[PDB]
Amino acid sequence: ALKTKEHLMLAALETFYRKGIARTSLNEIAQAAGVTRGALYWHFKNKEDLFDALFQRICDDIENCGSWTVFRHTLLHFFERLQSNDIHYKFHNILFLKCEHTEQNAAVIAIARKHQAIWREKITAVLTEAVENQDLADDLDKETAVIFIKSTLDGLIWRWFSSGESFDLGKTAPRIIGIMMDNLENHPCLRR
Amino acid sequence: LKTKEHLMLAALETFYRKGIARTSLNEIAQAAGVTRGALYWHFKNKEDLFDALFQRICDDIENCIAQGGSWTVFRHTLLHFFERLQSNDIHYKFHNILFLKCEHTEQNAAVIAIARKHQAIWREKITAVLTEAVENQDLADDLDKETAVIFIKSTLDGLIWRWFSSGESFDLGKTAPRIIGIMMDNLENHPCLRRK
Repeated sequence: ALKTKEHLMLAALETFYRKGIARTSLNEIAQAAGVTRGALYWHFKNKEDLFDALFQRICDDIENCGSWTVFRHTLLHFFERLQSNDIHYKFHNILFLKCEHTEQNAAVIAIARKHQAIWREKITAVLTEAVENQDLADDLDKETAVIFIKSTLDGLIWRWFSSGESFDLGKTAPRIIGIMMDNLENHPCLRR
Repeated sequence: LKTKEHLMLAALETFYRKGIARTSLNEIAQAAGVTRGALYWHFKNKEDLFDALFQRICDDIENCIAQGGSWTVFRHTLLHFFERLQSNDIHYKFHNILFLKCEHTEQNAAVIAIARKHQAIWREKITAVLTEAVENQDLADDLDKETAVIFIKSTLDGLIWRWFSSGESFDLGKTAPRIIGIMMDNLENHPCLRRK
């Protein structure tokens, strides 16, 4: 039963990746899945639900893989998987490059915003554990730190996709991550 | 030419409302209050209007950099970029369009090609700032210039993306100077940005 839901969302992933989210229709997804519109509707009422499910599959894969070191490993595995996992590659390609913030995509954008809030809470908890464990300074500005972490990671992703993958992500990401973590631990501009 | 600028801002406003892919030349002409023939005389297609907007953005930046040491000027230029991103409607709308309303589809392939040309321009300009800073001994002689440019663009693009994509939910005036100061400290001191 989970295989029928998976076939439809992967057909959605393929159509989104080719046409973008705004121009993708339910009929195209159903056609690409080789199913009827009614069969698609049985599992997913709309593009929002397909995109949201894609978000959950990405987050499930990440979570199914001390605390400050695990975070570092998680960031490194994330960028490796962007190069080796076709679903993670295409999903983030869609999110950053094929998902325009227009009124037409408002409900898809609302789903994306819900997942940004979730990443925010997960990073904030990582920082909290690192502070109590003395991996980070007691006067760390956690709010600025979260913005800093997300901006660093988003910049590398956006830059990699928008450049047409014109630089080696396997060599670049550990260096970007290493500088980021050094800044979080030591740079005074990230303190209250 | 004031007739050309009227057309470019009609394109900017329509791009900002509808996105680049869904905008048609007729809508731009209509919004500018001119005929399709009048528009085509100055701009053959959406790409060239987008290209002209890119140039106005670059002209604005260069006519302000024209106002000690080039490395300190670079700091000011970066700070001024994010300030006008928040205070100048043309710079706000254009970069909003670029990051959030310009999807990388086959339909937009020609627009994307224009953007790629201007990324190459920014890359060359950042490389020249880096070359000057090394020659002025503001940056180490063994700076990895290739990684540093990628590093600079990634830091700045990430902040812009984050600000727009979050719905401007944090204070850019207070956040960008911290980000810039850290970025420039890393370029000056961090060993990961060295060739060795």
